[PDB]
Amino acid sequence: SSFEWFGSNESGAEFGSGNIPGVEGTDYTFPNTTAIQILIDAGMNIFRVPFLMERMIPTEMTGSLDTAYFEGYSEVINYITGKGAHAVVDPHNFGRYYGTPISSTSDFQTFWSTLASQFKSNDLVIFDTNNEYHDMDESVVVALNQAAIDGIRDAGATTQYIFVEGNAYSGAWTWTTYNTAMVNLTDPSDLIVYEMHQYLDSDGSGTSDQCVSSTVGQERVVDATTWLQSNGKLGILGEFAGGANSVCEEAVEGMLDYLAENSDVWLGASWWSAGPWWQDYIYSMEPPNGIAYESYLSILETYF
Ligand SMILES: *[C@@H]1O[C@H](CO)[C@@H](O[C@@H]2O[C@H](CO)[C@@H](O)[C@H](O)[C@H]2NC(C)=O)[C@H](O)[C@H]1NC(C)=O
Ligand SMILES: OC[C@H]1O[C@@H](O[C@H]2[C@H](O)[C@@H](O)[C@H](O)O[C@@H]2CO)[C@H](O)[C@@H](O)[C@@H]1O
Ligand SMILES: OC[C@H]1O[C@@H](O[C@H]2[C@H](O)[C@@H](O)[C@H](O)O[C@@H]2CO)[C@H](O)[C@@H](O)[C@@H]1O
Repeated sequence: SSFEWFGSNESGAEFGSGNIPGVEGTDYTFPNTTAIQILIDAGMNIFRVPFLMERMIPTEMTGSLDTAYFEGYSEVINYITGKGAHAVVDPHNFGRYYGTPISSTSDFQTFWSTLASQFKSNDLVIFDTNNEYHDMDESVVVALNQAAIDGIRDAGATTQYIFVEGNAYSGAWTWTTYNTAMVNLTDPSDLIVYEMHQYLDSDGSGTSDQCVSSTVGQERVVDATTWLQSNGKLGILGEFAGGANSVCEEAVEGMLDYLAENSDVWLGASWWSAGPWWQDYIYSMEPPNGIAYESYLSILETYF
């Protein structure tokens, strides 16, 4: 009841990015609908599913779908929506295609029309333009988000929310520093949500189980919250995590507390990450015994 959406990322289909196309069961896998079902049972209602653009539409952004990869991916998506939860389709590509930064709004628009055409009637799907643009020109990033919106709506997918992401890994703490221009995005359906990510280790990389302090999360979302409220925009924390210790748990709690106090603009949050190949990853939300499952799931359920 704190937020409209609260759930988790479901990783695996984006693994082994060095091997394109790669081999299912070896370089990558698709998420496990049984574990997902466990998390739905815990009360989560949104699941973000990363995938690789190059595996979904090989060779050129304007090309055809890879039927095998698309069918494995859409099985998970349609499992999530068939249970009533929102499913975020996430090209997990950092603004790049075969390593080169994306610089064609028309090719990107075509990619998004091809992809969104396959989910056009599913009002539980959420489209994510791209995961964590970075080290690119801001005008190109804004232009690519606009082109993604254009392709999604032109394909007849007009009822779905679209999660836009900014430059600088779409970090919340740096949002007003690099991504103010993102205010100028439009959508014929008026369903734009600004997705930001926030980790609590010193550099915000989310690669350590140690946080800066028990208060760093809230501190790192203040300015983004003010920006959302000032410009009449909506936001979602598409990625966040903390280590299995008291300081990190208090910092996550304080951050989520601040967001819930500002739920007029903050539509929810999604933990990074669940999925079947994480093993003892420091942030694993995957049942039955991921580190974050055991240390954090009960904490997150308090916001459900
Ligand atoms: C997908 O997730 C399910 C649920 O966690 C896995 O099933 C468990 O598998 C273990 C194997 O030792 C069984 O002992 C448990 O009883 C199962 N739990 C439940 C609740 O079903 C399943 O193995 C996973 N599949 C893949 C491909 O990883
Ligand atoms: O952990 C092994 C696994 O890592 C995958 O990359 C991870 C990365 O380790 C993590 O720091 C980041 O948050 O997520 C990415 C995947 O989204 C890698 O793709 C796999 O090949 C590897 O097995
Ligand atoms: O936000 C997760 C993201 O972190 C990336 O590291 C960034 C960091 O986010 C940013 O605050 C800092 O200024 O730059 C570093 C890069 O050196 C990381 O590269 C990603 O894998 C990760 O998804």
